[PDB]
Amino acid sequence: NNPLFSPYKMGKFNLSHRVVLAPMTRCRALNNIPQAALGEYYEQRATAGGFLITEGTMISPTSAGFPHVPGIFTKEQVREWKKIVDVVHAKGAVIFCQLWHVGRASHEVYQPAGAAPISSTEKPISNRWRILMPDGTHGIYPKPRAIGTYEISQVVEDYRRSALNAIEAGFDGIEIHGAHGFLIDQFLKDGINDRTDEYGGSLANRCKFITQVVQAVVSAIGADRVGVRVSPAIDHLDAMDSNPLSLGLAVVERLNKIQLHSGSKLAYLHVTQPRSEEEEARLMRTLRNAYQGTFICSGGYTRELGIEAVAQGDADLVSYGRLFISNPDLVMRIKLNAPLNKYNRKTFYTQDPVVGYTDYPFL
Ligand SMILES: Cc1cc2nc3c(=O)[nH]c(=O)nc-3n(C[C@H](O)[C@H](O)[C@H](O)COP(=O)(O)O)c2cc1C
Ligand SMILES: COCCOC(=O)/C(=N\O)C(C)=O
Repeated sequence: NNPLFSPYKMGKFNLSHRVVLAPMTRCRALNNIPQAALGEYYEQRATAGGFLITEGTMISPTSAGFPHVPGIFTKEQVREWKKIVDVVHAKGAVIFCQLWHVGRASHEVYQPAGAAPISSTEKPISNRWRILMPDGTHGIYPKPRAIGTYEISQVVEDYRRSALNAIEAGFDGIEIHGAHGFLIDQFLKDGINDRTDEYGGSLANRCKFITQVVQAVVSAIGADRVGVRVSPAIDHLDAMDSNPLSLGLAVVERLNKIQLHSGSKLAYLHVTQPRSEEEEARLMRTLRNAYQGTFICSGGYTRELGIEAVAQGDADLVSYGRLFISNPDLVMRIKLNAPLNKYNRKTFYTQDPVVGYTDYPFL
């Protein structure tokens, strides 16, 4: 028996298998409005009782750092998302909307009035990283504006309102993007967070922002409709921590406490790992062992590694990114151990509604 096809109860959601669509920015949501193409794309990948997580979705006009990423902060965005959610639900899938603020990982071209991006810090991402521009070239990350605690509470309210909007659009839940060097990770990581106020310094202070974001969306829509994604050991966009395991465990501690205080469990904790392998595996297993709830692992998984993760108790669910780009029927291919299609990096972030998006073939 393939352990990826044993059913799993993710809170109130009965999943038929453990293969999850990882959240992936694809830049087809032209001018930040969800498009019919997104409906075709997610419908292609939906399975009865399968769990899907959307591309990162803007919570406010200042939250974007990629072209043509969808928002969920306007009524028009909610209206267009509803159409996509309806077609996904008609295939029997569960779908969560990932709420995403990029913080300092942006550019004047993505900001209203060309304003500076916001962050925990005034320090820019270093020169070894470059941002994809709307014309397909790569540009320099600018200096961000470090926000005060009043503005922090406004961003928290943006997460809260976007979570309510996601439920209005029919989403089963939301995922907080707290990974990969974006805004929340810019508070978590001591390689970024140089604050001297109550949001910087100690582990507890660096965890304050993610705790307040999660608390706000839990209060708005319920813990069982909230998943949280973090990546303590991934240093994307200069997001290094001096002790990734300690940071990860501090986050897990706060999530366990939110659950006790709310009297209910989160939908899940979702952790991406970098790709020795043994040290990374032990870090992941330690986070899983410490967290009181459902654990989704992600990052470089294959059919074999996903089977092993569930069989060994290292994870409850396994999310796949790049192979799901090029294999719309990845779930069926994993079930049959069928050959997988190659994915084309060149069309990860282009705008065509078909080419490199919905034209990868089925079996
Ligand atoms: C094109 C692309 C877009 C991605 N966009 C997001 C995103 O919007 N939010 C997020 O949390 N992770 C994003 N990721 C990371 C994936 O969710 C996932 O963790 C990674 O692809 C898993 O590794 P795998 O591709 O080997 O399966 C993206 C990855 C790719 C390749
Ligand atoms: C492909 O990069 C691996 C980690 O994923 C990211 O950093 C990400 N979003 O989290 C985007 C939009 O790419």
